Amino acid sequence: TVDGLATAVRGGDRAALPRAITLVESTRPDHREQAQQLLLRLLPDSGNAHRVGITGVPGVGKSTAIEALGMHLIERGHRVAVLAVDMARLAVHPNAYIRPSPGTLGGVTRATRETVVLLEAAGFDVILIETVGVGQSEVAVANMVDTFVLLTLARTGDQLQGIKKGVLELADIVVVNKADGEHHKEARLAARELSAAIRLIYPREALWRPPVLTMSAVEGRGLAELWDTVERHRQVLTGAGEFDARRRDQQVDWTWQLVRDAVLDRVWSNPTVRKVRSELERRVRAGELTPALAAQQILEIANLTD
Amino acid sequence: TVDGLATAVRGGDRAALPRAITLVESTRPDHREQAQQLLLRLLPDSGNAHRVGITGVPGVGKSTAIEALGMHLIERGHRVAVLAVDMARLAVHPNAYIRPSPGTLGGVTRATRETVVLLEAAGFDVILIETVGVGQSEVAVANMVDTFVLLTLARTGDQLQGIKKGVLELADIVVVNKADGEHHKEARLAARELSAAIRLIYPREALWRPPVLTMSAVEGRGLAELWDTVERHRQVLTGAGEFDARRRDQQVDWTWQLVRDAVLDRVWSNPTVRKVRSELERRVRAGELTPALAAQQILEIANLTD
Ligand SMILES: Nc1nc2c(ncn2[C@@H]2O[C@H](COP(=O)(O)OP(=O)(O)O)[C@@H](O)[C@H]2O)c(=O)[nH]1
Ligand SMILES: Nc1nc2c(ncn2[C@@H]2O[C@H](COP(=O)(O)OP(=O)(O)O)[C@@H](O)[C@H]2O)c(=O)[nH]1
Repeated sequence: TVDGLATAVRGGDRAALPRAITLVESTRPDHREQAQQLLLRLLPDSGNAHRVGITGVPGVGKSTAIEALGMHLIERGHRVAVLAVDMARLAVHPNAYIRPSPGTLGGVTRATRETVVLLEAAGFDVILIETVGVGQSEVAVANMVDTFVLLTLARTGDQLQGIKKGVLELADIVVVNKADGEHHKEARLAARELSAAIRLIYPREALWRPPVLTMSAVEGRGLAELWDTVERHRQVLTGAGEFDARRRDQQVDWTWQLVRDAVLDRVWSNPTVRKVRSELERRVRAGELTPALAAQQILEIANLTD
Repeated sequence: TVDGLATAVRGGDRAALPRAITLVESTRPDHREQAQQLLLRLLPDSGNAHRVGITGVPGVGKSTAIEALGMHLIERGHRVAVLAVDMARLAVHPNAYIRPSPGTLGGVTRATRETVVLLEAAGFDVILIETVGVGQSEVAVANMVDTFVLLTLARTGDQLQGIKKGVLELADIVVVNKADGEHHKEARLAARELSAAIRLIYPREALWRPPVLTMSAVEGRGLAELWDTVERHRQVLTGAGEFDARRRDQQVDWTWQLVRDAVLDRVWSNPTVRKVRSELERRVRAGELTPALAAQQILEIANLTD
């Protein structure tokens, strides 16, 4: 039973956890309902953790950094979980848990958010959530974590190559990675350039202006200082009452997103609407039909076949 | 009749236009339906214009710049309309039309977008759309124009004071205003700093990297060069086939936004949902209820009272 599973999860049973996550990842209407009851039971045991999101372009070094950070943390007495929303030395360790990405963005987002509750209830005190680069995936992850970390390249004038614009402003901390080999001095200059842009984007910020750090994830340099900064972010926000405020706001926002997706899905997933979408859009693109009149036809058609 | 009004608008009757806009601004269900028929008739006569959005903080100088730009353009044979989404020398002129902002953002957005169609049909070839600073108002205006212009302050390290973060990335052109009095050299340095950040945000952009210009709207300096740059934006995008692409994409996006707002409004505007919102949100904030379970209760309650 749900009541049994909850007891085994919070008591720390290593076999219960993956079964609980499996229940949460299921989109069968029977499973969703018990999942919701299980999460209700475990919600009071959650929240005692720091949730950190980590993003950056393919090949910037996210997996290398996460592995090195995960070991740094395990050696300091933390229990560390890694999730991906789309590391062999780490996976070995009993105080780590690593899980691959679970359909749509809404769906992977929901499954990830619910899995966080389970991990925290199971005693994990650090949750690292990696993007797979792009969807609206960066925003989704930023909205479920306490501290969002952007990794960039350590090259003057080229740090943000390949990043979706607007992602810089999501970051609580920015890191220039691969500050090694022929790019030690270059990395400092590249960090100073990003710092200059961050001062322009946050010119009179008084609580937290995102720091720009350098790192060599492959040589294991800069991970400790990155975590020191993640802790300082939490301390600063907590002293201002904003750490809890951010979480409460994210939960209310997610509630309304669930309401939105439920009501919009009826229209979007409607086979007949899917059939006529192309032609209705073509008519709009060609100025043969107004957006308002095309919207009305979409709604009428959904309603006739719902 | 709608058929009569359309003939008078496209034939250039100055009395028909404000009546047509009045019909469009009405949210009475009878008016909305004729408005839609009128827009359908005039849609083929629209599109022959450059739509420019203009944003920046209160007091940066938007109204001063728009007045000076509007006169620059009128003197060059254009017919210029000014709309606001929330100038005495300009209002005097027969080849200008100025209209104050029309409920919600969705509502003002819809009325503004429809009014654009009417103005273009009436022979206006430049449409300037001013924000009133913030809502999600900047995004709304950027999504209905061809060229989005951000005005900022001409002070080194303080150009973006008061701007919602993420707004910089909406801009097709950035202008440092008030490059006058004691800030002539400072303005050049402030422009160079923004240019440096723009290079970092757009490091390998090949089609259009947003230029940063200086201006003194109050002394009438820099308006001509601002318009020269707006024309160059259109020429560059047109040569790449992106000018028409942007418009078609905005229209399809607006269509789906209308569908979204129709379906979400049923829930949001429901009196009973409004009544229980506070307590449901409090329960979510306190960890007494899951987002998914709160969403379900919101949907059930809407459905019971719909
Ligand atoms: N020079 C250098 N290479 C790195 C660093 N971190 C990762 N790499 C290399 O970059 C490649 C991609 O790294 P990976 O961690 O898989 O990047 P990911 O795609 O972001 O997860 C691999 O060859 C890594 O060895 C670093 O700090 N310096
Ligand atoms: N020094 C200087 N003042 C300006 C300039 N443009 C506008 N102003 C002044 O700034 C104040 C606000 O200008 P206004 O155009 O109303 O700004 P708005 O709120 O953005 O529409 C007024 O006192 C203007 O005279 C400029 O280029 N230089």
